[PDB]
Amino acid sequence: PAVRVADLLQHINQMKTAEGYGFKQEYESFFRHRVKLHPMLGDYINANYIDGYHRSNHFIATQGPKPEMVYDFWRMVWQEHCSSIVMITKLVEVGRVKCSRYWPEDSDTYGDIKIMLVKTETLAEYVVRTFALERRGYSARHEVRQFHFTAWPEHGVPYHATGLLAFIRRVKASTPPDAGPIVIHCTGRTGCYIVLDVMLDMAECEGVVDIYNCVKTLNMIQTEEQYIFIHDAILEACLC
Repeated sequence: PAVRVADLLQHINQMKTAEGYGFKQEYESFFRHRVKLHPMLGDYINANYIDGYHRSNHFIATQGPKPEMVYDFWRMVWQEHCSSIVMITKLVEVGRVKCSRYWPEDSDTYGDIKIMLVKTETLAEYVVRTFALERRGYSARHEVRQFHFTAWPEHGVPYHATGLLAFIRRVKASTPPDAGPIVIHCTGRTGCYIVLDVMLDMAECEGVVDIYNCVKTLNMIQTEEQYIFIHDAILEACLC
């Protein structure tokens, strides 16, 4: 069953009784949608649609493009008319490469797509990069914004949800309703973002959240600590 927002704190504390048994049990209980691209003259990148609260195919989730998949990534962004990309990692976390840079520092061409970085907006916890894409044979630029969350701890969840919730609301505010899917890419962080984005809409519209069934439909949540964090984040968002 779904949980009333006004009962969410009761629910969490019940789920914490008996040394957190409720979360542990519910988490452990967990254990066609491919984005089509036309092949070109010459595998292609594996990406899947995920439904949102208000619309089908609200997200495309992909394992962040390896260097050989960078062109297919930008082709997909182009084909799908995606204007918001979400990334929830540093490129390097504690000296280990986690994502390879798939975007130009100024300008570059990937296959038949020319990409220009036209703005960088840097904040304490995230960066917004604006790109213009030009494609051979096409007369107009396609604009894409990358929302890059940099504040996620390398060792686990954020201690406070405040910053990630601010980031999620920025992406929500910046993505116009006629947009294509939000491409979320490059651990379980992607699943947390997806579940929060959907549940924040559900709480606003219905006054209820159904995290369990949202995660079960679901990129999967990698830790019990992440499963708990999703509840703590919705709790913080549901104040006032």
